[PDB]
Amino acid sequence: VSVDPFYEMLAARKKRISVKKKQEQP
Repeated sequence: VSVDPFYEMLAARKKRISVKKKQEQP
């Protein structure tokens, strides 16, 4: 059940992309 909400994360690389880290200033 905990892997379900993590599927879109591990599977879709959009996760690390939508990260607030990238939203910050370089």
